[PDB]
Amino acid sequence: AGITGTWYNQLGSTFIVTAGADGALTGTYESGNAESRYVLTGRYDSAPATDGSGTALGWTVAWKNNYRNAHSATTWSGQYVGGAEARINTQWLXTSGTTEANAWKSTLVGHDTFTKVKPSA
Amino acid sequence: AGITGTWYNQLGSTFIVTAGADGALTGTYESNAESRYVLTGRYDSAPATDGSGTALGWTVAWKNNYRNAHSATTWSGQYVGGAEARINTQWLXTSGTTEANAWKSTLVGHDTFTKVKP
Amino acid sequence: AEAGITGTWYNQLGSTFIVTAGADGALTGTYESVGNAESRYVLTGRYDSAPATDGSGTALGWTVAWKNNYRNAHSATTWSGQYVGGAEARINTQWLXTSGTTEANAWKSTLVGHDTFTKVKP
Amino acid sequence: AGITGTWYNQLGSTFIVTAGADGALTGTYESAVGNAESRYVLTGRYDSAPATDGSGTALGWTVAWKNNYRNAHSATTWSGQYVGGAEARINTQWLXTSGTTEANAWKSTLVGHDTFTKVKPS
Repeated sequence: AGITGTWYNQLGSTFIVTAGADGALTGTYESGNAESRYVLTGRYDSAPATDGSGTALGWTVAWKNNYRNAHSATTWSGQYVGGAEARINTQWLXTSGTTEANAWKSTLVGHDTFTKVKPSA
Repeated sequence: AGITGTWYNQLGSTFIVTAGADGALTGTYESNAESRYVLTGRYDSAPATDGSGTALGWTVAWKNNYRNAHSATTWSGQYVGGAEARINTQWLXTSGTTEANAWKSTLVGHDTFTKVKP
Repeated sequence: AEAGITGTWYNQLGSTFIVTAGADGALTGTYESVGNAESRYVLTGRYDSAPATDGSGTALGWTVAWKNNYRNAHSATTWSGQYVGGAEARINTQWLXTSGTTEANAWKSTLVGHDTFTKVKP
Repeated sequence: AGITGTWYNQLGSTFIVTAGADGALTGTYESAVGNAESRYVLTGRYDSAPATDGSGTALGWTVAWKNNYRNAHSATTWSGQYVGGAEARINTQWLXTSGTTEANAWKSTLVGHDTFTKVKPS
């Protein structure tokens, strides 16, 4: 509950997601041209605690579509926090395909927060 | 592609995955049915053939019909083919927390998977 | 030349740290969760003392081991980040906290997160 | 021995460290990869009174990648623990942040993991 919808991060990328009754996340991630749209899939806790805790979840986008392939994939891990203004707070890992000699620089890390409203600025 | 099949991490877990032609990863992660969980993810279905690995990632939410830890792990990494084939990953586990505890919500670590047991 | 880093920084959760940025690249100071002694710990780290002039941030990092004369949590946090100058100067960081664990519990030894520090006590 | 000594990671970097009585780590880091040549200063902290229940010893340190030869405008922190034994090891995860503009801040930080032994691998 509450997860399905369109979400926007602080840099205005758009995460359109559906949360299925089974725990599945499915949808699209973009930033508005078709060439910038990618499939996403993930999982979320479909029976969260009832004590005030958020709902754990995660998803992946591989950065290949019909138009572009960056040979890389990002995973977001986080929790949905419901209520007045719902947010999803995440930290993410992007791994690029590398040779073994370059594997030490394969993975970037950062954090994104998503709300159902587009950001200002 | 080389990803579909059974993989083992270095600490007794088994990752059973099918890599679909559409770039999907689907499968299960275990350890016994009480210890088994659905996973889903995505991978680069057209990687480079220049010696670079194949990027990928997937998620397990730690709920099944028996147990629920109210947490989810994501793995981000690359498959490296060859005679000693491996999937090398870094992972983040986020637990559901209150706002006050959100600073201790996420563990980070790494896992290497191989096609034969440890 | 002024690095702009020396002084008192606050995150959005209470915590305060007081740092000196030495001419040799050193960061030295204290980190405190209110300001009582039992909440104060030694900080040490390093920063780039000749950053780029193209508008990029100044890379830096520091460590606090969570032991003082009063308490010992058997853990240490590192913050890795960059200072961004201006009227609203900020240090944006990602941090890792590692707790000492047995080998069996080593998978749950390290937490990760992010914090942003400003010069304005919130 | 303990933490003080010369350690090597899996990629052949050399970490020369002294663990002081007061919890200080000091020494030099020499990296086999990246925009890096010769030694760089490191400083950090460690738990100088660890648990006696078989846990490892929490520690962390930072290198800013500027020395008299090269400046990569970046810094790495390592957070981890020392695990004594027959083959003593320091297991860490690390974050490198590069100075970036605001537009590029999303790609400022790499993450990885290093394990160090007192014996050098090939």
